[PDB]
Amino acid sequence: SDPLVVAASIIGILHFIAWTIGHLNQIKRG
Amino acid sequence: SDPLVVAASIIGILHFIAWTIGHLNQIKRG
Amino acid sequence: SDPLVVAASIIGILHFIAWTIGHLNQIKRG
Amino acid sequence: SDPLVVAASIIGILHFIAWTIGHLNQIKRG
Repeated sequence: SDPLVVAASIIGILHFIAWTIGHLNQIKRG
Repeated sequence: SDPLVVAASIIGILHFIAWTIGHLNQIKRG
Repeated sequence: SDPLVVAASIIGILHFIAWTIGHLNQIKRG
Repeated sequence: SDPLVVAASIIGILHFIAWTIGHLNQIKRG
């Protein structure tokens, strides 16, 4: 009777996937 | 009872729209 | 008592002030 | 005890840990 807080959770794990991409900066050329 | 936990949710979405900006580096810095 | 959930919120506001720095990518690379 | 809400918190502390890495850009630039 309150999936509002849980629903938002999906957003937390989601950003993680993208976080991996940004890593590209820390490797090539440095 | 107060929307204390909910209010934080608004902060979660903000990350998504901004994340799109940082992507400019990954895709092409022009 | 259950300030466990609230505590997490405090950390959320923190990421915001720092996000400002990330802007550098844009402010530099058109 | 329905640690569903707590699990989400773990994601918050994670950001901070990685967040310092990204800092490498300003604190140094080869």
